[PDB]
Amino acid sequence: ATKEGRVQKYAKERFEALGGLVRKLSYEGRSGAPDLLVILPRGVIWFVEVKKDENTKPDPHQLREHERFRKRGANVFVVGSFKQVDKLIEHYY
Amino acid sequence: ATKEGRVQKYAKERFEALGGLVRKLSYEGRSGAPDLLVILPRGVIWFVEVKKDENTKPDPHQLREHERFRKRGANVFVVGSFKQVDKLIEHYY
Repeated sequence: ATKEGRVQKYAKERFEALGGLVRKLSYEGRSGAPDLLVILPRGVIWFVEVKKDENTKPDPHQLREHERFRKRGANVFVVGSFKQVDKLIEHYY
Repeated sequence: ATKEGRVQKYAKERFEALGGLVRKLSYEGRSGAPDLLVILPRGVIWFVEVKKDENTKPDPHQLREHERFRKRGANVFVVGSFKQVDKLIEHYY
């Protein structure tokens, strides 16, 4: 697809293999929502932003939105390659 | 505003008074997302659907989506009056 699209599809497949529900998120009347909402068993909720490669940072409005979430304790992760998806699961799940 | 709009605004204000971040949610290319994502301190995540009155049930696609979330342990609540917002906070927070 697109590079970003391929990483997103892999992530979706890995999370669904763990029993997770994956949704593509957007906000009504606001930008900056994380690309994926991931609902994993036992009430684990992850918000995952997907980028095209490991050197691509999220844009400024995205970064401020991730920090608003994390200040309150929410799980927000950024991945930009298949390896990063694999490390996220290994280390955080 | 609309009845549903007034309850939604009250809910937003009550959650923001607890330190919460409130967002109006939508999905890309899918319907049925809960009306509100609420991120409360200490990583508490609530999805809240708001209706115009206490007798209005969510539509069928919404109900199936709430159950997909709750099967995995997520917090999904439906409120349709100011009193229900108040009871939700009293009982669940």
